[PDB]
Amino acid sequence: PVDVSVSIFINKIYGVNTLEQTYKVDGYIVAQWTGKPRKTPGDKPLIVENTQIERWINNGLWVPALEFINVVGSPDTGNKRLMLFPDGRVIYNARFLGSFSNDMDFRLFPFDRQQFVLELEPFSYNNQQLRFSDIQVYTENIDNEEIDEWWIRGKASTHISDIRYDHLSSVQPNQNEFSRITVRIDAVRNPSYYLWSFILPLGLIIAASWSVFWLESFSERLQTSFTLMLTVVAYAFYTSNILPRLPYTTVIDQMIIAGYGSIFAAILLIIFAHHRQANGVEDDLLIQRCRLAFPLGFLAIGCVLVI
Amino acid sequence: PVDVSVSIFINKIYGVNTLEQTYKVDGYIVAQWTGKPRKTPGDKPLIVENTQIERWINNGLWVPALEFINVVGSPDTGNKRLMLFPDGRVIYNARFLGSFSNDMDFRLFPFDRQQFVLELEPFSYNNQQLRFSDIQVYTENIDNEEIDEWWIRGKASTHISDIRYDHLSSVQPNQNEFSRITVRIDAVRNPSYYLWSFILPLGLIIAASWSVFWLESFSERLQTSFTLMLTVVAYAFYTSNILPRLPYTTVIDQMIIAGYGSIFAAILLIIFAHHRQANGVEDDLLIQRCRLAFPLGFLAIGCVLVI
Amino acid sequence: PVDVSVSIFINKIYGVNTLEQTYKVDGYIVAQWTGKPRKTPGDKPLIVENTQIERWINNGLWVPALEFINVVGSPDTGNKRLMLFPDGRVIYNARFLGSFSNDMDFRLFPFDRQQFVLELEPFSYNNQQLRFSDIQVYTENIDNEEIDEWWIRGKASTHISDIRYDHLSSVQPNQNEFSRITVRIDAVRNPSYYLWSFILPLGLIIAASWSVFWLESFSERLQTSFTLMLTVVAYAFYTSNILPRLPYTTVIDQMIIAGYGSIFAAILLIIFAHHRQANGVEDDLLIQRCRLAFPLGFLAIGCVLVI
Amino acid sequence: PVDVSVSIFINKIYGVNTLEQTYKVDGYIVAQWTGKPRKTPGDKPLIVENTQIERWINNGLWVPALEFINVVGSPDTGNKRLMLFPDGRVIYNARFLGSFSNDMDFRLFPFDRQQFVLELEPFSYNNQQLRFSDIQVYTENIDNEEIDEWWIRGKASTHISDIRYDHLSSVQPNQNEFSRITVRIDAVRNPSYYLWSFILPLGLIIAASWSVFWLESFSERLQTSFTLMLTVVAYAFYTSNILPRLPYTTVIDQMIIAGYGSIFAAILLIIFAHHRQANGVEDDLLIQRCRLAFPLGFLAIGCVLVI
Amino acid sequence: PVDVSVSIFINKIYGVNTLEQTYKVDGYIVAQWTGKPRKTPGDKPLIVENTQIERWINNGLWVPALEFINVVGSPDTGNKRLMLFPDGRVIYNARFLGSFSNDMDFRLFPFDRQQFVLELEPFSYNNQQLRFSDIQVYTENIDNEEIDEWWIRGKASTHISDIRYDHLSSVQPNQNEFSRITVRIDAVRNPSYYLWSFILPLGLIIAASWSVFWLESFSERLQTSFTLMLTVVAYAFYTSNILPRLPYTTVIDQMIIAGYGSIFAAILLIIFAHHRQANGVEDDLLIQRCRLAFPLGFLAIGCVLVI
Ligand SMILES: CCCCCCCC/C=C/CCCCCCCC(=O)O[C@H](COC(=O)CCCCCCCCCCCCCCC)COP(=O)(O)OC[C@@H](O)CO
Ligand SMILES: CCCCCCCC/C=C/CCCCCCCC(=O)O[C@H](COC(=O)CCCCCCCCCCCCCCC)COP(=O)(O)OC[C@@H](O)CO
Ligand SMILES: CCCCCCCC/C=C/CCCCCCCC(=O)O[C@H](COC(=O)CCCCCCCCCCCCCCC)COP(=O)(O)OC[C@@H](O)CO
Ligand SMILES: CCCCCCCC/C=C/CCCCCCCC(=O)O[C@H](COC(=O)CCCCCCCCCCCCCCC)COP(=O)(O)OC[C@@H](O)CO
Ligand SMILES: CCCCCCCC/C=C/CCCCCCCC(=O)O[C@H](COC(=O)CCCCCCCCCCCCCCC)COP(=O)(O)OC[C@@H](O)CO
Repeated sequence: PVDVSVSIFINKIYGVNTLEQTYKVDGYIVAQWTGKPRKTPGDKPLIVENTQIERWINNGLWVPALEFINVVGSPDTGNKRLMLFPDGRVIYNARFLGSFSNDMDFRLFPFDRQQFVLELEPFSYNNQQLRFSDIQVYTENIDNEEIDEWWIRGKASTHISDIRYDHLSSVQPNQNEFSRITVRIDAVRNPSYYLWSFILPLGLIIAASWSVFWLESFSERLQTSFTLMLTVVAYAFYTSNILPRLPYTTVIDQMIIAGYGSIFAAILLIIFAHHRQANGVEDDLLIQRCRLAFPLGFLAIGCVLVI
Repeated sequence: PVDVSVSIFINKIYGVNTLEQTYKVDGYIVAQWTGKPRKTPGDKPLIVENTQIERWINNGLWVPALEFINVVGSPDTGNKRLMLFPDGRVIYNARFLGSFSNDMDFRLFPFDRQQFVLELEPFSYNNQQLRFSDIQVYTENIDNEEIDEWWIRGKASTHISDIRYDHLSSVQPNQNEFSRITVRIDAVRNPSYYLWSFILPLGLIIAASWSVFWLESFSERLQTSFTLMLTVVAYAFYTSNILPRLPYTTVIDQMIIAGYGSIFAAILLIIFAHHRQANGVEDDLLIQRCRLAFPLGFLAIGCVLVI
Repeated sequence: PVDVSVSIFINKIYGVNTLEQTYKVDGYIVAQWTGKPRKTPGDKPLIVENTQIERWINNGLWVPALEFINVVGSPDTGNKRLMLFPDGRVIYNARFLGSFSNDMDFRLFPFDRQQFVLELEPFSYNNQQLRFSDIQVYTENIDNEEIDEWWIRGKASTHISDIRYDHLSSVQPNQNEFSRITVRIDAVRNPSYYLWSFILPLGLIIAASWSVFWLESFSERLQTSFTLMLTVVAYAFYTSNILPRLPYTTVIDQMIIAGYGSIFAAILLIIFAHHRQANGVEDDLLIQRCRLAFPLGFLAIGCVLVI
Repeated sequence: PVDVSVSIFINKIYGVNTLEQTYKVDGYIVAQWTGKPRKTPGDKPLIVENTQIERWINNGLWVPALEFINVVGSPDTGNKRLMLFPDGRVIYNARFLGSFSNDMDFRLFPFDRQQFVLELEPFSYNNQQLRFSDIQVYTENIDNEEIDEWWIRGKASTHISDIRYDHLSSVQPNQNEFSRITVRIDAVRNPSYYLWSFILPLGLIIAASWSVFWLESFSERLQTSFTLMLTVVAYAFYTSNILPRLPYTTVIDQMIIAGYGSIFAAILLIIFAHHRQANGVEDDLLIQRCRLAFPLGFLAIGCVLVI
Repeated sequence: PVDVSVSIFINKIYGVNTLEQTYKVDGYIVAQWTGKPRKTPGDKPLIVENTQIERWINNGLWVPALEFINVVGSPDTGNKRLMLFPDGRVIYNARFLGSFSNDMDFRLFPFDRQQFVLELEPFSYNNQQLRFSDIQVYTENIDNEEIDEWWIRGKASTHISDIRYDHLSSVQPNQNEFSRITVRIDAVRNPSYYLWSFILPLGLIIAASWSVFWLESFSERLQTSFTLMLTVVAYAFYTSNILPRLPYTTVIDQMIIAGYGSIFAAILLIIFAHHRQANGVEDDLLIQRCRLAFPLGFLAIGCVLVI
């Protein structure tokens, strides 16, 4: 098996689209192997640019096709270059733009922590014909940066493994195992914009919802409660386009559902207070003094939603 | 007829867009047949990569064109590979990305159950010239997964049939029947996000709409009813972009229309109560005690909308 | 002139985008003519697949280029095939996806009735060099179906005509007339979703707007009228993205403008009733008994907006 | 210099996107020049279709490349054709689809008046090597039509000029002047949809805002004013997506800002009336009789915003 | 090293998309170097158009590939041209459309000031094989213009530097340094549309929020405060799509958060005034005379948010 030595240079990560869990990676890939010696013009390496490589592949040069496994579409290959040396070794350099995809887990949404994965694999040659020796990843352009809201933490992890395929088992009986390269980059979401735009106003709205019990008139309490319900419905719409649509419940989601529960609890409490009159002559003191109990225990419910 | 043996490997299903009823499938297809024996370099199979196959087709190699019938556009074919054996058999491997389309029936919308269909067919050769022997489908990467809200249930069904075409009947009189492969995957929608985001708030709003009859003042009842109508109109907008636009009525749709009916029924009931005065001195007791009847029977109406 | 015999097979119509009045047609086109006899391998017809046809056109085969006149962009030609017979006749089969455009008249918008038109024409050869003999259209896959909200009614009309061009009159003096094929399919919009989503709620809102005159307090009437105006403004936004923007007035549009007129008429009537006091001691009876006149005549206005 | 005689045929103008000030033009271009005489098959002109022209350019035929200067992207060239005559003259016909751009001035927005410009220029040859003799424009398909809201008024103006370039001055010292063709089409916006959808409701809302002074209770006046402010905010959102975002102020914009000013003026006037009590015993007569002054002078302000 | 002399002509800058911080640049690039002398037809320079250059590169002409480093995608290269002179020098002219990206800092958002950067670099040749002599930038078409809201101030800065690469250090040990060209254009945002559309209405809403203390009834103050909170929530939605989502706080953002704080402060102040009764018989004078203190100090807070 011929030993290819990959080197990936990440130029920028951008376009992190949490709705579909894709992200666009731009960069360069440099593969390098050693073949039979050849005669080049002079004693110097020869550079073959894009759309000329095909004239060399037709004449019989061995250039393998490396593909990105987790790409959504096909990578927008820009320029490509092939450097041939007189001593025998070949270097294939190419520029890629891709929309890669990874399994993101938005369980802790504003305080999220994901990782961006590049998976690279030969398309045709198993590990008895092509083996990856090593990979370096030069992620120096995005070492400690803030792309839009993602801090790129630490270095980039690399790994070389062997993936066994089964749809090729009938056509390649006992040799259907392919060498694979994985590159992982840890990114932490910046929670500031959500903190001052989606959590502080919801906290103020929920506290104001608690503040309806200071009224001494029942009808005004009902109309006020419905106005607050309308405002919470406005935030129900206003948070819909932020993140995709998942079985479980995020942090902003808990605040929205807690706001709905607070509005409904206040409405039912004032209805029950209006119905609390046994003979219609008794007034209410203890159930309208929930201005200390209804907030505080609610905060404990918030603790249950946090931990 | 030459016997082709297809094998499809589904890599991921994603981008399930219910508005247009398309879905994107990414994967590999491996066709395989047997031709005349040939002399290859050594005693080993020969691999011909992408953009080299054309040099072999020009010289006279028989490679059929398989097409996907239910595709919206053209499949984004990435790499492709052709393995030729000395014993005679040929293997064509290719990678596809496609936006396929199927007839979806959103009658039970949050609790939906659809299936994703791949239909594959030769473009030029009828079943007297090309016949599909079998198909295996290796859907192991998405066996029991949750792509975004779709559980992929069970294995993948496969079928081989013969489709007879009529626009080719004048050009191919008695042989216009094409062999076809169908692949079906059963998927069940995950109803959780709609359950806690589109059904619980509508239930609370409808119950609060029932709660307007506890007021003892007519004008406040009217103004409260109009505020509730405004909130239900907000959810009328808020549910518009979820699913496409169909003649029949889904589950969230029934809740919205039931909310409109509840608001209008309450308005007409309080107007009729205000008009119920025969001489202007009589008050109302029985028609304002609908706080047990107006909810409960409405729930029975909900049963009619469920079953 | 050589006699081409076209046959079009419509596979599906979808993506009917009323904002730009385009629609996507997917299908196959089969042209067929007769040339000089030739020697094929054996006594059997010869099939030339895509990207091989060019080797036959370079050697001198006559294949005309048929274009779609009313296409927005260029048709996404998928596979194409060329069948050559020993007796002499040639058959060109191709698969197209196109975004076609037609002049749509949304005067009766929910109860609309449009037709989808395909116009096909040789690009280079006038009717002294290429003449269309006939066209069959095999629209059997969409014969009586419901694509999203369009019932496809009846069969597909076909027509063959001659279109005379003037920009080619200086370069082709007396022969600048091109044979053309037109295919028309009649489609009727399904009005159900608009009926239960855009007309019933507007009717309820307008009737509730009529219901403000039962109040006996002037200030509450004004505040109620402004709340109803806010709701009608919400539907003014909610109907904006449904259909494009036209000089005339559709059916939902009339309901929106009628709602605005009802709100303003009620406001002016209650202002005039408050000003109706000649000396400030007289009350109002007849002008507040418009609860029978203000609805009913409004319905007559609706008749004027219908017929 | 060789004399090219261009002839442009506009097929349709559509997709007029005022946000980016682009518009899509579809049509045909027919260039024509005279070269050396040649021998064609027979005594008849020879037609060379698309993807065959390259075989003639490789052998040495002179075909110039005409480009569109003001295009956003690259023109979607469909079919192209080359007619060669035995007497010597060559005719190049091509079909284009382009997204052209022009400097639009939306100062009078619903009653707008723009013009659509096509600029055509040789890419390589200056006017000492290629000169445009004349241009005809056959805009007969869109002569007096209504595309969506644009009336195409009159004929199409044409012009031939010489544009001098400076980045080519170092590489072409005294000959860097290129012949250019300009085509201008005058279009007038159809103001009807904005008239009945964005000006009549704003007029009704502003007049209703004037109508708050008829109330005799201060708190109800304040709450009514805030409800009207909420409605005007709804139209502030509802008008945002219509036209792009410009330093100056359009007609609908003036109505929105005037509505804000009316709400704030009414609020400040009722606050000042409540504070107008010198000793707390005096009531207000003259400042609450602004029901004739506050509308009328406002209309004069509208005149200032019109002229 | 061969000395290339680049000259860039910016035709238009448009599509400045602040959400992703890209901008589209359209223009021409003219590279020029000197090679060995050659024999051309006549004594005149020879022009080689697009799709003909490849026939010259195959025969052995040295044309380097210049790439744009900061491009999002691949530049839409339109026409390209190659002028070869008998004295020996070669001129490569090309037309580009690109979506370039730069690091934008929206700290002072309506009064912003960014710069647009073009970075150009050879793809294959280091500065021992290709060196940039100089660059001129002819930005005369956008010298002092207003594209949509960006004034292009002054001339265009140019710079030539050497960038050292590390992923090429293992394949090119001591020569991995590439010559680079940078072009910077200073642009200032036009703040007018935000001034009259996003700051004046927020100022009026905040001042009206201050105006709630003139009421003498507690329940009406609460309901009024909640209505104002609903309006501020409407502007919270209405400002979301203007600029991307950043850790820090812009100018409109400060106004929105200040509005929320004003609503909550007024609610807490009126609750504390209602609770201020020591025995329930005392009224409030000083804490309701904050109509001079609550605005004025708030303005000082605004100063803290400005400076
Ligand atoms: C003082 C009185 C208080 C008034 C009460 C006010 C009302 C307040 C809200 C109450 C309901 C609480 C619902 C909150 C939902 C909490 C959210 C939640 O449960 O999380 C997910 C389920 O979500 C969901 O099904 C959403 C469930 C919501 C559906 C509501 C059903 C509850 C019954 C309600 C009937 C009416 C009330 C009856 C009272 C008499 C589980 O994700 P899981 O980790 O498994 O990963 C998924 C896996 O697929 C990952 O691959
Ligand atoms: C106490 C008093 C109560 C107050 C009443 C409050 C008001 C409450 C709403 C009432 C109307 C109910 C409408 C609900 C509509 C239910 C939805 C429905 O019917 O389903 C679809 C029809 O939808 C539709 O046409 C929608 C129909 C709605 C149009 C409204 C017409 C009803 C008349 C209304 C005139 C005014 C009232 C008059 C009262 C005096 C049938 O799909 P189908 O399976 O065939 O597959 C289609 C096929 O093409 C698949 O290929
Ligand atoms: C009890 C008192 C009642 C209160 C009144 C309440 C208010 C209620 C609304 C009233 C205005 C009615 C406007 C309704 C507009 C009806 C819609 C309409 O007229 O249709 C189109 C014109 O639209 C339009 O210009 C829209 C016109 C609306 C502009 C408003 C101008 C009317 C004057 C208003 C000044 C203020 C009132 C003054 C009262 C003192 C004609 O398309 P047409 O077939 O030609 O094909 C086009 C061709 O280009 C196809 O190629
Ligand atoms: C009875 C009391 C009445 C209450 C008052 C109610 C409030 C009512 C509104 C008032 C403000 C009026 C603003 C209306 C703005 C009018 C719109 C306008 O002026 O047009 C553009 C400027 O826009 C703009 O800067 C918008 C300017 C608006 C910014 C507001 C500043 C005014 C000060 C406000 C401070 C608070 C008030 C203080 C009162 C004590 C000029 O384009 P120009 O042709 O140059 O081409 C551009 C070139 O770049 C083309 O290439
Ligand atoms: C009379 C009584 C008055 C009532 C009070 C009314 C309420 C009014 C609002 C108050 C909170 C103020 C928050 C305003 C936030 C100001 C905005 C701000 O601080 O700027 C950014 C932080 O944003 C942010 O974290 C947003 C922070 C907001 C989160 C809120 C936490 C504050 C605690 C609140 C708990 C409840 C109150 C408790 C009172 C008892 C810093 O960017 P920085 O330059 O570093 O570059 C980033 C780097 O990554 C660039 O690469």
